[PDB]
Amino acid sequence: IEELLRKILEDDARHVAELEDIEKWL
Amino acid sequence: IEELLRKILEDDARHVAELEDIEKWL
Amino acid sequence: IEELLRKILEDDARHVAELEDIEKWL
Amino acid sequence: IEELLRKILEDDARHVAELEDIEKWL
Ligand SMILES: [Zn+2]
Ligand SMILES: [Zn+2]
Ligand SMILES: [Zn+2]
Ligand SMILES: [Zn+2]
Ligand SMILES: [Zn+2]
Ligand SMILES: [Zn+2]
Repeated sequence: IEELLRKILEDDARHVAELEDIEKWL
Repeated sequence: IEELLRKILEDDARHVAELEDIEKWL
Repeated sequence: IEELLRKILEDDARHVAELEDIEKWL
Repeated sequence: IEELLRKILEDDARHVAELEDIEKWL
């Protein structure tokens, strides 16, 4: 469970960065 | 941008799946 | 913990729907 | 679209925060 939660956390951190990039580009 | 959004949404679909399993294990 | 996980799951399901909408609109 | 993306990214920032606390409680 801890490893799966860590990876979801990782994904969401990355999603924040990606979405901020997309906001700039739009 | 469209491709990147697609990847992000595929991640969230996977997150639903993983969170649902984590609920079961907990 | 279960209630917090349920709400994250909810959010991600909604995010899938929202991102599919944004893909259509783009 | 830009406003909706902003809301989605704010959610993911909150998800990081919630997942981090869940890791601590677990
Ligand atoms: Zn995310
Ligand atoms: Zn997610
Ligand atoms: Zn499952
Ligand atoms: Zn999400
Ligand atoms: Zn999320
Ligand atoms: Zn915290």
